Amino acid sequence: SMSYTWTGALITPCAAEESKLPINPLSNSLLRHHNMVYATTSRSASLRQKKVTFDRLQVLDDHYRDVLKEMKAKASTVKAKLLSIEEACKLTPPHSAKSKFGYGAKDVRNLSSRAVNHIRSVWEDLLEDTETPIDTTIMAKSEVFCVQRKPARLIVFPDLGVRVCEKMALYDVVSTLPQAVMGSSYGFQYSPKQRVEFLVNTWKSKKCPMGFSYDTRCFDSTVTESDIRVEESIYQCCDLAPEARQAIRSLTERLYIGGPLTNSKGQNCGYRRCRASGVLTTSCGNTLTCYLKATAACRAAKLQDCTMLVNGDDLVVICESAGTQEDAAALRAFTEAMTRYSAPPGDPPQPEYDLELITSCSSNVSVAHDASGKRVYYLTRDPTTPLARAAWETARHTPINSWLGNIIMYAPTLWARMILMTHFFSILLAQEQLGKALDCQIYGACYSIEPLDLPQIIERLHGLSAFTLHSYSPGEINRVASCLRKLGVPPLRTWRHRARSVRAKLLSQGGRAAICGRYLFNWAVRTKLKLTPIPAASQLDLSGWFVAGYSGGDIYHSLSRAR
Ligand SMILES: *c1nc2ccccc2cc1Cn1c(C(=O)O)c(-c2ccc[nH]c2=O)c2cc(C)c(F)cc21
Repeated sequence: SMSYTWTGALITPCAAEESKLPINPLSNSLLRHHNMVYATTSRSASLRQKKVTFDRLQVLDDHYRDVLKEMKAKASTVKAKLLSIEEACKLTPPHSAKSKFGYGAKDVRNLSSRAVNHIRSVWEDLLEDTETPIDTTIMAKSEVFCVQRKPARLIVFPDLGVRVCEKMALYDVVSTLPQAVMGSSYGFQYSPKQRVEFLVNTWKSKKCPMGFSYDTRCFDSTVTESDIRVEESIYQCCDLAPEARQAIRSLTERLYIGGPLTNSKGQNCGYRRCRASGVLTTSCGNTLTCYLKATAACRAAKLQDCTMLVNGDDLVVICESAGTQEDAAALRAFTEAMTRYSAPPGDPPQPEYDLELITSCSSNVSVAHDASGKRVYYLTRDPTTPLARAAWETARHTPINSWLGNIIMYAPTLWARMILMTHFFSILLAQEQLGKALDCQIYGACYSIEPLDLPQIIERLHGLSAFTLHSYSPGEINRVASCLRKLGVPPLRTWRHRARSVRAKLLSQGGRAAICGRYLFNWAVRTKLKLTPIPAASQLDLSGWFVAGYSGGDIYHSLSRAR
């Protein structure tokens, strides 16, 4: 069937859309080539619509059926809880899209009578009605990139009342089932340090390793009705409350498999028969579907001793090499099997014999040295998109601060330490906002974090070595330097000067600011301060940070205030 059908009504914006980076002194201090930075808008939605619309042909075989039964046997060990309306309300982000039914995210969080009554009515409707398609809104996503343009991605999501119901029926399932089924292959259970440990150990565990990333083109569009019912068959193996079983059955047929698309103006836009990006099951469903297809395709291809690592549609496989020619042929056999399963490739996969050459989750393993000179592996990435987005977030107030999430996840990197920490600490200190909580996203869930808490967060995530790395790889330094020239970012010497300046000011303030000066900016001085374990690090409640993925799932993981 066709992934989408369209009526001809346009994908519309709900307000004026900004496509150009503003010319602003604070953003200009970070990046001078402002014309290279853009944001996608509804103006390119028709180009995306063409790319995402196609017929799917899917053929399943014994390897697919065998792997599915293995997955269901593991899912059969799970007992999932139904969340109360109150618990599900608390998981709603404060800025989540308002309902069309007279209330918004703040009313949900406050347990307002109108919000709670409506959510209850939506829940009862899921229990009683197993067929009526649930409405969804289709919007063009606003995302920032550097030139060389990408058309906007399309986001599809149901009303706020339905989103709260999805949490009640499935939040516990999507949080616990993926690890029970996929074990060590489930990417979202790892912090960045644990992910690099798993990749390095897996690589080294092979006699003669070969690895590859597999890029599925327009993955959400390749997900078929059959895939979404297979995914439901795995969820149905859980022990579930009867109302949760019915809600999952009703959501599967009424929402997850497909449904009508409405634009921001209320016009009938078309019909979806593939994965919606903005529902609670997208991350878990994509991961399960990708894992299932790839595990079966590994068997079809006769790849030896595979270890996969999956996060949504992002897949990396590390295996035992059978020789150069044999590996090349086996990878072609894998791609053919994936294509039969409706997971055709974007970039054709290539065998890699060096762990550092593999990009998975847009990141690569690199090496630096700690204060003792010992090798430390860590994950890095090309900093172009992080810097372009940091420039946009400096010029405009954005709902999510990607710069803050990038400092958290990429804290050991040369670019996050020299550029991102320096830039934002300089601005926030001048604005007396170092202690002001900001929203960021980790594995798709929203968190409210004070920048002054970064040292203990980084210590917990990455270890104290994240504050002592030096002697970065020539390849990594070259990639950063080239990026700075391309974007017009001041050279590293300028960043060191700015860092020494903000470090002095932070130390002068005492308290949490002085801890930031000591740990975050020790790289900027010769006269190193002593770095000891931070008392706050061991008390941090990081429960729920690296458990599961929630991209598009409308999840907020920070604490709810008592009433
Ligand atoms: C990686 N790749 C993905 C592809 C498709 C769907 C999901 C998915 C998830 C990842 C995991 N991952 C994320 C992320 O956004 O979930 C991040 C990340 C970066 C910056 C801010 N917040 C984040 O969560 C990752 C960082 C690193 C170093 C990873 F190895 C994996 C990450």
